Amino acid sequence: GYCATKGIKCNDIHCCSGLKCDSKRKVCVKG
Repeated sequence: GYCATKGIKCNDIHCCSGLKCDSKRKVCVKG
């Protein structure tokens, strides 16, 4: 469907298979 891509907050939403959820910046980053 549509996950949280780079630059998108991951405080709750998860990123698509291939991205990491930066718990430090509360956002998705490159894997």
